[PDB]
Amino acid sequence: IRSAEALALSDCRLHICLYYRDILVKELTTTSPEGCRISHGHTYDVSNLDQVLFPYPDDNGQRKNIEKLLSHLERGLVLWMAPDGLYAKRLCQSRIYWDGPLALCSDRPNKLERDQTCKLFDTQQFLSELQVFAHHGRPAPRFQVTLCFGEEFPDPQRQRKLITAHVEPLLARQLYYFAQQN
Ligand SMILES: [Cl-]
Ligand SMILES: [Cl-]
Ligand SMILES: [Cl-]
Repeated sequence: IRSAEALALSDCRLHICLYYRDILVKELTTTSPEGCRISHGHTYDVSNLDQVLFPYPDDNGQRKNIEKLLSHLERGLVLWMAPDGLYAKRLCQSRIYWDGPLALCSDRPNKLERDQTCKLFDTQQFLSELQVFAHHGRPAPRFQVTLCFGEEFPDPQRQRKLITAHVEPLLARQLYYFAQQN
């Protein structure tokens, strides 16, 4: 019905944040409709997906372990927004834990199967959550995906998980922002 809502619903862009031990080390908005791949090291092939590369870690302290983890993130993780919603495909050797709107607490821990497409966010469910928000004012609809690479919990020797990501479809962010203006 509203043409601004149609635009948001049409948008395939993802907002992505990468953390090394709970420190922001990278933040971007994807531009490609085909999706994006998060990985370690340049790949010299043809691909219509955005290449999000893990940045070089800081020299101090946990560098050796992060590097080992990065070596299991070479092939990386493919993410893309369909009209349907947000999809994920793990291609890497490193295990990938996720939390998000399609996840349960009973289902936890939530792991991405290698080479298997998993759906992390669904637009119809989101629109339903968005309706509940519009009527009652709570709760905020859920649309953030959380990813940890390699670790289900922070190591005994370390306070934080080594590498974490945050993914938001801009579609949800903008629709929620709209709903807040009223
Ligand atoms: Cl590309
Ligand atoms: Cl790579
Ligand atoms: Cl890998």
